[PDB]
Amino acid sequence: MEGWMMAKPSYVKFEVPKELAEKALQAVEIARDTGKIRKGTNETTKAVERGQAKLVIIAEDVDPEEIVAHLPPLCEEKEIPYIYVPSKKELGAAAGIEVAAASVAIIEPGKARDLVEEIAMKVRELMK
Repeated sequence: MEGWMMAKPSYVKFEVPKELAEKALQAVEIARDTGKIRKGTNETTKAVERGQAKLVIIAEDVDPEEIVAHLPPLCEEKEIPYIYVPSKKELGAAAGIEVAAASVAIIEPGKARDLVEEIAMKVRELMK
């Protein structure tokens, strides 16, 4: 019982292809520019709990793990798509802020409508 899970945080439930992680970041930027997003685990969690989130993006380098470890279980409970990206700094950047973001929620994709649906469908495959 070894593998990819050894090198990644325990809150990362699955491997995300590089290009797919790149699409998630682009969707965040597009949504930031033409739709509506929520930044940070606090807001992201609320959006998920309130059923507003269309997609949840979680950085893979957040420490301590408790900061976002509750997101994956909650998203699956609420049937809300979530995907991971390598850097919390980059996620912050995509979200339009100067500091890092542990997680982000896309409420209205705006022009990223189709991209978000693509991401959700692929992640759906992955989680299998």
